[PDB]
Amino acid sequence: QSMSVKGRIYSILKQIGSGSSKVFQVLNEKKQIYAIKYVNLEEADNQTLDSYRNEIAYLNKLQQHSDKIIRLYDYEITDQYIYMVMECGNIDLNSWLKKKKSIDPWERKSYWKNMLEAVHTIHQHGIVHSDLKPANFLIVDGMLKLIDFGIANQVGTVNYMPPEAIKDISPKSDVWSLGCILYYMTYGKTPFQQIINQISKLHAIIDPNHEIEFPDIPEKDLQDVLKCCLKRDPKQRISIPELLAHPYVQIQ
Ligand SMILES: c1cc2cnc3ccsc3c2cn1
Repeated sequence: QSMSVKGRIYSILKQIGSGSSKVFQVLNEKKQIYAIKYVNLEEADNQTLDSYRNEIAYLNKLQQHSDKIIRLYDYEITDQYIYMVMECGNIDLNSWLKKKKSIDPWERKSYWKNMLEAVHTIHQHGIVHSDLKPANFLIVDGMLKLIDFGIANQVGTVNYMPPEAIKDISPKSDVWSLGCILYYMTYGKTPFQQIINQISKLHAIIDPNHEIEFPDIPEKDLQDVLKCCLKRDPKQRISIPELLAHPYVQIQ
C-alpha cells in the first residue's frame, strides 16, 4: 500500500497502532523509515477537533525544547483527516516491560532521567499530561521519548492515577504517575496491581491508612525516589526540579 503527505509519497511497511486513528511504519522516496499517524475526522466534533489541533501545535512547538519528545517531521490536516509524519520508535515502554523478565538498574535509571526531562519540558509550557502510563513513552535508540501530551480526546487503566485525580491536578499529578512507572520498573508490578476490583483499588489509592509496601532493594536512592513520588498529599510530594537534583539521578 501507499499514501501522500504534503506532496511526498510513503510506502506502508506495517500497521503499528490503532480508535478512529491508525499508526503505520512507512518508507519515504529516499528509503527512510517513519511513523505516520492517520486520524479520521469524519465523526469528530468541534471540541474534539480543537483538542487535536491543540495537541499538534504543542507537539510541534515542544520539538525544539527537548529531544525526549517524539519528532514531528510534517503533517497534513484537512476536514476529513490528519496525517502526521513522525519518527519511528523500536517499541513502546509498556510492551517492552511486559516482554522483559527483569530490568537492568542502569537502563532503568537512564529511562527515569528521560521520563523526567520529557515531563519537565511539558510542565515548563503549562502542560500537565494527567494520564501518564508506560504506553505514553517510546524507546528510540536506547532513548525514551514521550509520545503525547494528554490534550487530544493501555485503555483507561487506574494503576497510575494520583489520589487527587480520583477525588476530583497540578504538575505533582504527573509525579505520582511517573513514580508508579518507576515502581513497576523496580518491583515488577504497580503499587496497587494486586487489587482486581476497581472500586476497592480506587479506595486503596486514596486511603492514607493503606500502606504502600517498599521492599528493601540494594538501591536505597531508588527506594527514596519511590517513597517521595508516592506521597498521597500533593503538597508533601517531590517536584520534577527536585527529582532532577536527587542522588538517584546524579550520583555516579
Ligand atoms: C505514534 C508514533 C509512534 C512511532 N513509533 C512507534 C513504534 C512503536 S509504537 C510507535 C508510535 C505510536 N504512536
